[PDB]
Formats: sequence, C-alpha cells, structure tokens
Amino acid sequence: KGEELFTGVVPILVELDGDVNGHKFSVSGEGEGDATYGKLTLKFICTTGKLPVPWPTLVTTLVQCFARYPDHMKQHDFFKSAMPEGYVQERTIFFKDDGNYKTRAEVKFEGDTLVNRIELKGIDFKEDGNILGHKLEYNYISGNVYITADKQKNGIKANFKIRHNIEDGGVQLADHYQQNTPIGDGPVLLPDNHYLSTQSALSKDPNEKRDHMVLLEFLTAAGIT
Ligand SMILES: [Mg+2]
Repeated sequence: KGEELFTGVVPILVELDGDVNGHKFSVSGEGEGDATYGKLTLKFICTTGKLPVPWPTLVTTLVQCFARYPDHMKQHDFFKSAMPEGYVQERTIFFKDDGNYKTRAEVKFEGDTLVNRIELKGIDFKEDGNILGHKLEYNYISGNVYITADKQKNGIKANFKIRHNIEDGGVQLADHYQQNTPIGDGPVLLPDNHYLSTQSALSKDPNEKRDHMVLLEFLTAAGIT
C-alpha cells in the first residue's frame, strides 16, 4: 500500500540539526525522488552559515524509500511498506581513528511530500583529523548497504562501509550501523538479506554563494537472484 506512493516523482524535504565537537549547525534540503529509477536529485543548504564538517560526511545521513526494488524483490522493500506513517532511521557512523556521528531521523509523508527530519550528534573528533581538518575530497561516494530483518522491532538493520577519498590520496573509513523501525502500527515487509547498491555524485551550483551541496544519487536493491 505504501508502495503506491512512489509510482511517480515525489517531492522531498530534508531538515537536519547537528552538533559536532561544540559546533551547532543546520541543513535544509529540497528535491525530488523517482523510485521507478532509484533516482534522487537534491540540493542542501547550510542555513547557519558555514558547515563545520565536510559535506561528504553528511551524505548518508541527509531516504532509502526511493530505492529501485526489482519487481522480483518487491516483497523485500521495508522502506516503502512503512509509508505513509514512516520509520525512524538511526545510525552510528564510526570514522576510523576519529570521532563518531549518532543520528536519529524520522522519514514520513507530510501530505504529498516525503520528509526526512534528522538530529545528528558528533563526538570525540580530532581537531586536526580528516573531518574537522576538512581534508576530504568532494566528488563521489558509493557502496552497498547490507540489509537484514529485525523481527523483534518489526524493522531492519543495516551495515556498510564508506571509503571517503582524502585530498592527499588516502581513505577515511566510515563504518555505518543502521536500524529502522516503523512509526506506525501496521504490517511491514520484513526482508531477506539483500543490499542497496548506492552511488552518490556531489556537485555545486555555480550561482549559489551559500555553503551547499547538490546531490545526484542512484539506489538499487540487489543480491536476490
Ligand atoms: Mg584518490
């Protein structure tokens, strides 16, 4: 039933409040999603001035309900099944040899618009590390989101590793642990193990002088034959 909500282009709003090593900031995002093609187009603006962390570190936090699930896998799409009431998405993201983000989001429809409201807390970051030192490249992120059922919470868990390109040539690893639980009381689709193949392309609006990120992203479910 929630799947019916994604047959066309859906407007998206993202609102994030964050606190990382003593710096509070906010991000607002707007765009649209077309789950038929697993396609997201989003623009994010830091509304408090300059972002105190690199934009690439926020991509995964800033709507997996827009994934393209192949027809033969549609019974494994937890995310859309929870709609319109939505789900809570929580993560801990461990930046190797550095701090961590803990995030909590509610993803739900407000009328015809899919809304992602997030709070983020970052702690134990190194002042001269890759994150607070702004040493990460701005280009591309990709990975496989490995999803498994969480029957006890009528939801899912997921885990994945992001390799953030460092300006010197190296890698900043970000290990993601994820839990999603439905907001509503109704049945959801509890999936077999599978993954979301995700590719995010980061760019800038040449005319935009606010601190911002333009994102073109594709997300496709896979791993069931
Ligand atoms: Mg490189």
